[PDB]
Amino acid sequence: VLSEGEWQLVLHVWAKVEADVAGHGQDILIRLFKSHPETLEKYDRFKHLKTEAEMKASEDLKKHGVRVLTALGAILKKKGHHEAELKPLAQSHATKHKIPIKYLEFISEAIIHVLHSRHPGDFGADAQGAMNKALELFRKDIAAKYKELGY
Ligand code: HEM
Repeated sequence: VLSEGEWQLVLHVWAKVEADVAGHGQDILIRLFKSHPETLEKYDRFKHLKTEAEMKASEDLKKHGVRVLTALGAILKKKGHHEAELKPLAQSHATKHKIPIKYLEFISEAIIHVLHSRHPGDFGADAQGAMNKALELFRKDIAAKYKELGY
């Protein structure tokens, strides 16, 4: 569980992401694709992009990153009480996009990577631990929803 204090560490650094949602989204997606090229291959809409220059030039990829971080921001602001936000996400990702649960672990690592790179002053050991726990709770609730939907 996170304490209220730990939720504040999470929402404090998230307010730094919210200063530049689009730029953070691009850095996280590019990090994910570089770390785990199987993830890009699974994105029919984006799999054409072959290089980092092409990825940073894609307005579609940029708008997608904004959707992702907007949805995740709304989830984190619920401080674990995200059942309602998770339902449509689990539904689309299990049954429509067919995203393997492991990919949610990979994007969590990519989020930690970018937060650390851009906000080290707001991402000390306690803030890193709090964000890891918040994303782990998210991933595990999605995993349980995946299984409930038969995926
Ligand atoms: C924090 C984790 C995630 C959040 C909050 C998130 C959120 C979203 C949202 C809000 C959309 C548009 C609405 C919808 O279809 O549900 C979406 C679409 C999609 N997402 Fe995720 N998502 C994440 C994890 C992933 C991962 C790990 C991948 C890697 C393949 C992924 C790829 C998919 C794809 C392929 C679409 C459709 C994009 C398109 O072609 O328009 N997402 N996501």
